[PDB]
Amino acid sequence: RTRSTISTPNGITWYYEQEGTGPDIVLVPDGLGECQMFDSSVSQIAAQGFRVTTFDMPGMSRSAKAPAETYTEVTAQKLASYVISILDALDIKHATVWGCSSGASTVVALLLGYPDRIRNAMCHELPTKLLDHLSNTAVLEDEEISNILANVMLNDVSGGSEAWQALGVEVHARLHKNYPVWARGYPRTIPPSAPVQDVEALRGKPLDWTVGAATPTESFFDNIVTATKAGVNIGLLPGMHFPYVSHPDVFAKYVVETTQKHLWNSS
Amino acid sequence: RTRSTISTPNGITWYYEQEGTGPDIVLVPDGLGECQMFDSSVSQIAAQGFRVTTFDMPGMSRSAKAPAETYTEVTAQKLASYVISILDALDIKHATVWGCSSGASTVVALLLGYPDRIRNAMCHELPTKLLDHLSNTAVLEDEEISNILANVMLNDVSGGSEAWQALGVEVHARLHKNYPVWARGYPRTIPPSAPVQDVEALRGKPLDWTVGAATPTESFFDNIVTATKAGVNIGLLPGMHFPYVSHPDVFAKYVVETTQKHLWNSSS
Ligand SMILES: C[C@H](O)CCCC(=O)CCC/C=C/c1cc(O)cc(O)c1
Ligand SMILES: C[C@H](O)CCCC(=O)CCC/C=C/c1cc(O)cc(O)c1
Ligand SMILES: [K+]
Ligand SMILES: [K+]
Repeated sequence: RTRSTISTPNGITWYYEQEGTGPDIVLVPDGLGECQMFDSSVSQIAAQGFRVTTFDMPGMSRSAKAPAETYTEVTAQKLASYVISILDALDIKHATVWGCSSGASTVVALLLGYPDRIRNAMCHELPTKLLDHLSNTAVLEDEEISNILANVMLNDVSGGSEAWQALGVEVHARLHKNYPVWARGYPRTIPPSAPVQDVEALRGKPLDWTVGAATPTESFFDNIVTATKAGVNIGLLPGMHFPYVSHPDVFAKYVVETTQKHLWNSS
Repeated sequence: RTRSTISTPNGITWYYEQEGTGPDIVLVPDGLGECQMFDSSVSQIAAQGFRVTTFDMPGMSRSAKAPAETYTEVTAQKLASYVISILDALDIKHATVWGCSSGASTVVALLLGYPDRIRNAMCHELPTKLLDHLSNTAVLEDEEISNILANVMLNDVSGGSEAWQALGVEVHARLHKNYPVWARGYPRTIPPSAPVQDVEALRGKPLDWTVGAATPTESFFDNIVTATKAGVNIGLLPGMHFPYVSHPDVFAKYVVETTQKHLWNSSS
């Protein structure tokens, strides 16, 4: 595993990790922007003959050396531009991409906006609705935001509290600092930027969409409807909002099999 | 509120309830076949200018006096034929219908099989998949089945433990007896009979489909996909499998508004 940094001319110094050789698979974090959540799966995926790349997102965790623009008023289109910048820097010309949440919005924006660069995209639980209870955290003090959201992650949406806690004290210390950054920059601007307003733009595209099997139906009901309308492959992964944490082996298998399917089709 | 019994020539003695005057709305129970679950909503719906009818299902609760065929090897099509028989007996010629679970399969079968009789159908959480863990209860002892399924209903699918328990001792005592009947009669044969395999048959039909907002996505994922493919209205109610228990006021409003929508469209 390569663990290093790279600077892009939009002012971001990225923390990234890379393992393996072969076709590129890129794992984009959820809004919390913490790529240690992929640690187990990166090795499993790479071992199947892929070069796997992941990174902390701008302003989050180890990628905190970034201009304010990159972690405030954040949109799917901004995030897509940033991911393209690090792919450019790492000379990754053509990639399979995974993303959950704001990461899901990001990878659909990547597929639509940069089609030459993207072999196929896997999106999981893509937020398309403003949620006032999340947006309202943006005006609270840092410590209260961190306490509220850490509890939401642990008890409401992790999909496996034991696995969530087992990320470890170091990860949760980074997450502690990320929660206010995410709260201020993401929930008010990410959902209206969802690149799924044009259903016909999705039709025929190499997109595989998932929702957590244990997620309450109302949370991403709209994903299932939109995917079905567009004829896009839609299915379930075990757990909820973080399958790469709750069920890393199932997650890795899904990423490998889906990438293999598209390598067969493209040939 | 009328609370009475009526016998149909297929050998079923039904317990039924009826309240109100106006266009007919019929509330078909879920698999447990217990119509006291509709009690609050029946009055709320009737008060908006409807005649509301409901009943215990054959072999269940107060409708237990029925031939074995009516509660064994049960299918949506069998249940639809039984519901038509009591509607005939009550001189209900044209009705809006609601049903959840096996009741959902039943009302879709009613809409497709007896279109002249059905104004519109509301289906909630329609089972299309065999679940071995439910099917396997059928070989256990009666008391074992009742204990297991009472717990499943409360903790897994009620959508509201306080409201579920508040149904009270009389209701739960009836459910206790129904669980083995349901277990032996329903889970092995109801899901294959689901009348939603032919998507094009659903298209354009006066059908409104719901799933519980709190229900785990995997449970009725297939409903959302199927409804969307058929262009059928699909949405959510609060709670899980029993919105008429967990959220009776929201349930009643949904039934009233949906029926009103179709009464408007029908005149158009
Ligand atoms: C891990 C995730 O990316 C960030 C933590 C928030 C969370 O998990 C809540 C459940 C999923 C909601 C995502 C979401 C919801 C919104 O309304 C706006 C938005 O920008 C993202
Ligand atoms: C209230 C319900 O009608 C009867 C109790 C079972 C239950 O609630 C479990 C959750 C919903 C499943 C319905 C279902 C599932 C099957 O595999 C087969 C079947 O015939 C019905
Ligand atoms: K696993
Ligand atoms: K209510």
